[PDB]
Amino acid sequence: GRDHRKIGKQLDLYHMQEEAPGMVFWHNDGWTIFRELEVFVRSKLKEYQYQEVKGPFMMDRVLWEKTGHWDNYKDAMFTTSSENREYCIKPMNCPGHVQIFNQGLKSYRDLPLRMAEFGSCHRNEPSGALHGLMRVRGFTQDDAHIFCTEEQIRDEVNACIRMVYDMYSTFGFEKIVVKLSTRPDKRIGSDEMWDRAEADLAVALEENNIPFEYQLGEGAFYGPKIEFTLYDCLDRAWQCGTVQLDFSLPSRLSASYVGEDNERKVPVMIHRAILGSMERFIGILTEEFAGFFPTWLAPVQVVVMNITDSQSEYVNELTQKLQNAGIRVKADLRNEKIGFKIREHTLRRVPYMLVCGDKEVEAGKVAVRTRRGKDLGSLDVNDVIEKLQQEIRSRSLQQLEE
Amino acid sequence: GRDHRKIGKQLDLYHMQEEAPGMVFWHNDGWTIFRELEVFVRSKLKEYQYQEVKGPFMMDRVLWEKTGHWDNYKDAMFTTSSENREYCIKPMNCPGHVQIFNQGLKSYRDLPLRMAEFGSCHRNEPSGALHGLMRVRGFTQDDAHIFCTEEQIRDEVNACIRMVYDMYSTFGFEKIVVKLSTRPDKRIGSDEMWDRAEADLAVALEENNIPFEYQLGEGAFYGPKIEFTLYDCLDRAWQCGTVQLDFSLPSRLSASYVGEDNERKVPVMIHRAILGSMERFIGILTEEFAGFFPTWLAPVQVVVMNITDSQSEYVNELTQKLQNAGIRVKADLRNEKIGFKIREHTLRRVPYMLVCGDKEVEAGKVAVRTRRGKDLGSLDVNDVIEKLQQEIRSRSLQQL
Ligand SMILES: C[C@@H](O)[C@H](N)C(=O)NC/C=C/Cn1cnc2cc(Cl)c(Cl)cc2c1=O
Ligand SMILES: C[C@@H](O)[C@H](N)C(=O)NC/C=C/Cn1cnc2cc(Cl)c(Cl)cc2c1=O
Ligand SMILES: [Zn+2]
Ligand SMILES: [Zn+2]
Repeated sequence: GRDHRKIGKQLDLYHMQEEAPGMVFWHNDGWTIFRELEVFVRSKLKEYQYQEVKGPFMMDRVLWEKTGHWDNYKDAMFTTSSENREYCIKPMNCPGHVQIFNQGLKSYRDLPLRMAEFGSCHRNEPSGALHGLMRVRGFTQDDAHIFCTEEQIRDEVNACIRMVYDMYSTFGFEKIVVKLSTRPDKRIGSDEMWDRAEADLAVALEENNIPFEYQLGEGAFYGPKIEFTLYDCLDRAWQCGTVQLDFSLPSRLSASYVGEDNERKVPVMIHRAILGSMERFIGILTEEFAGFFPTWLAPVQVVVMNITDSQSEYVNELTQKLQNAGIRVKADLRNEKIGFKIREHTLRRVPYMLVCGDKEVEAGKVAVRTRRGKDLGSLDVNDVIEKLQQEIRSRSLQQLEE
Repeated sequence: GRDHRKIGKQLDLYHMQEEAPGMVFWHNDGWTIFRELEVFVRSKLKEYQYQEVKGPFMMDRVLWEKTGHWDNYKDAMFTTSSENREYCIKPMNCPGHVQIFNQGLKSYRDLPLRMAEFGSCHRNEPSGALHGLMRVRGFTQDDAHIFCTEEQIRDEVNACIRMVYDMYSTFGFEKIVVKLSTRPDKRIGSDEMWDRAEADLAVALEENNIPFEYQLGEGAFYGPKIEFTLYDCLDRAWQCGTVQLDFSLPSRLSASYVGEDNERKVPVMIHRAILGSMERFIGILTEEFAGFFPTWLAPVQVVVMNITDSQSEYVNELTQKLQNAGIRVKADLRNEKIGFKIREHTLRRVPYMLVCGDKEVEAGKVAVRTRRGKDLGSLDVNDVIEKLQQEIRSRSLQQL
């Protein structure tokens, strides 16, 4: 099946209740998936030279009123009060990043400054419109903001595009639809600015040999955007990625830097998220893989199991070796038949089941079965461990052969 | 001068702002410290056999009223509304952990069930009382809840005590004061429940030769507790650790399991946090070390630097090797005097400074100096990486 709500219950990943609508309770195994996704995103953040920060959950309404989103989005925002002051719970991470940017004098030498965050966002969405991990009130955005010059825009958008396709390919998503939203009727800035900004987005797509289409007049008042729609194995469309140019917010929040000519200048801001919601993405992945998460993401990667009582100590040593090797491993030493053990952990979607009979113990080997029902044979212990490690390190979609 | 505020500005760790009172903006380098501390706690969670979960930011006021905290703490709650329903932003993670516990049938064979979370908590406390990272509104608790039988309590308190002392030791905190809070006047349970509960805490401490003082009548209505206070290098007291028994919240939130005699039993809950608050602990550590974070915690562990342009490629190759070994490393190829470079990174409190002259390139070596002003001379490059790797992975307090 491919129902994330069904699979999430079956594999004990998460649940949701009426007491907290649209907000996920991550169980151990789901939180393990979440944390590995974070680790993966972080490796891309380091690769693409992003800083990672953390901003507070709430900020004064007075500050949010200055952003120029208040009039359009006030209904979708949670608020809470303290000592005659009203605070918004953050629906976005951008203003918080500007605050960090505003600490200390910034120079042209500091640009481009790429500031990322796994940002916990809350949006007061209608309860009737909520649906599992897909449509949620509380979520974690794989967010970042690039502060750069006008001249630097193309190269930074280019880097964002690459990062998008790079990340989607890891999960097996090759069919990507790209849409470029152009100038709306109500907008800020000159027409010549919009020409350059739109052109920067289009040229950046062309340089990566990406065909796209327009979304005419669908851009925000503060700049144009690119949206990336991935397609799952059922050919269903999921809009996840976004790259949004912004010639408004930095000026609104008093962001500036010292240029090369020694003059004060306002930086351009690029908003981008690739996965979108980490929660929604996990939901998509769950259905894409039908719960058969690639080994690097699997809550339990390996179960080591004995055929009879005879191999219990061998199982313990091999389990410890896998533990030392960094693998998420469990020993199944229960007084149960080998078929019963295999069926259970197959249903739990454990990538590998390492079976130990007499002939395995005697040879210093292990019999490797996959959750797809494949028998890869009896293999040397050290050799299996190094192959498992390589499958995990490279985040491979495929299991071992034989 | 060991002010965490000052050191936080100097090393670009964090700042705070009037628009968000008592809530931290973690900058790159400060967030790196935080994440390493998180990784350290996770290693202990694994060692001590804890699950890790994440609960939602807010829940219904109806649920929070059932916990029995509402009359005592309603003024300290942050509340927000949606569709004519009031939601509390969470001050604690316990009720959310019960919600997870209540999914699926539990038995005695599942106990003890230890459920940990890095829980983002908010408490609406007087803004005037706030100061730095020590007194905040928004914080991250190294929280956990142990669901167990009455017979399992004593063993689980033992493991909690061991976890406390183990973790404090890692940071060099050996002077620990312990206080056991006994039954208050306003309490639930028979006197006999409290005799057993207080004895469970007392004996656990007695068997570990930990001396403690009683705190008469300062216990919760739902059970007694142990609090752990550490002392920094200036001999200031920091109450950080807590172990709190609870014979109330599980019943109140409809928690149960199938016992060994085939009947519904309400589990005992143990609350425990060790560091207390991640933000405050980082505050304490920053002051304890005066910015000289042990290498495993340091935002930037190594800076590799040249004398002239001649050695640039060797520095970059050496930098790449250090990065592959899992070390937070930065290259410094600037046209500046060696005394200038070494000073800047000594001021930034970078543990190690790797200097590469012509002698070092030709010989396949590197000249190592510490921020403490110790010249270790020209050493073999592989030998250095291994010793740095060991220092980081063992989380040593001392340098070479
Ligand atoms: C990529 C990221 O940096 C960017 N801010 C982002 O979230 N883009 C995706 C969609 C952005 C569109 N959107 C959606 N809902 C919102 C709700 C509130 Cl209450 C506010 Cl104040 C703003 C928005 C908003 O702008
Ligand atoms: C160890 C951990 O699980 C435990 N909850 C904990 O935080 N212990 C420290 C003491 C915690 C005591 N305390 C403090 N402030 C609170 C504010 C609110 Cl709004 C509410 Cl509803 C409850 C409390 C509360 O009970
Ligand atoms: Zn943004
Ligand atoms: Zn608690």
